[PDB]
Amino acid sequence: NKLEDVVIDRNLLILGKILGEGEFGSVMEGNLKQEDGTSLKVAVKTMKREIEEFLSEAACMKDFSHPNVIRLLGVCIEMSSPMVILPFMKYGDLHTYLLYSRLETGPKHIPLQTLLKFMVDIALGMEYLSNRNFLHRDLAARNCMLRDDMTVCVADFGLSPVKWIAIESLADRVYTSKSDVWAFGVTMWEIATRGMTPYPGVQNHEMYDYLLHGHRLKQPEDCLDELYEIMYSCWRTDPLDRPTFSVLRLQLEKLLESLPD
Ligand SMILES: CC(C)n1cnc2/c(=N/c3cccc(Cl)c3)nc(NCCO)[nH]c21
Repeated sequence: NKLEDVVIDRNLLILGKILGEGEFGSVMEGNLKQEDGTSLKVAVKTMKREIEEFLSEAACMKDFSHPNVIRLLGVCIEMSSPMVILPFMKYGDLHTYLLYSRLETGPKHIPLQTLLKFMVDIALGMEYLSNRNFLHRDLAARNCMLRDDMTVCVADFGLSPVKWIAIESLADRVYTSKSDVWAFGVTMWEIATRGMTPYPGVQNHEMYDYLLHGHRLKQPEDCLDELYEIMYSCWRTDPLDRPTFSVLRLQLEKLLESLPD
């Protein structure tokens, strides 16, 4: 009964062209009409019956307030005869941006300093979420968006991927914010490599055993050992040994300082 204001009136909302389709749902561009009278550019995620439970998640998420975490604006429901509403991000997802940057006509070559900023942002977003005791469960560069001012924020959290999952979750189904810390390490690598799929040579079905024998992602070509140490700490076998997001965040910030201007 309480979280019912999270719901937005379907006619306040107008949908446009499709921006992508995964097996789950489809993401669309649209316009949301506001209190102002003004309209705001939004992105609309669709998915597919004990449903109340889902609504509470959106209610929770709506409470999130951090510049490095996306703000869910509300939800719509077209009656089964459910769509989440998020601010539109014109620069798109971080993964596709890294790839574009390796091409002419696309964004200039991202220098090291900017690659670190990217990671700091995500570290910060995850710091905040880890404090709220919120478990992400799908962190990857494809799920990090670029703001109009080139800030990175975290998106797609939860909503009900093998190469991003930590050993213990792969094995026992267990998942804690340390498992997210594992995903973050993989994400960092994605950025260091400017969009390589993790574990080249290793097929998905081999992943668990490849990790079980203590094998990790390899160090990228011209990567500082410091940066590599940091990402590697994210994948220590015991979750307890892995650093926390606030421990990580500060390491990246101090490293960024260490680099020339
Ligand atoms: C659902 C949330 C996270 N969201 C918010 N904005 C976007 C988004 N924006 C853009 C921006 C530039 C080009 C395109 Cl195709 C989509 N794209 C996507 N996805 C399309 C490519 O990954 N998702 C977006």
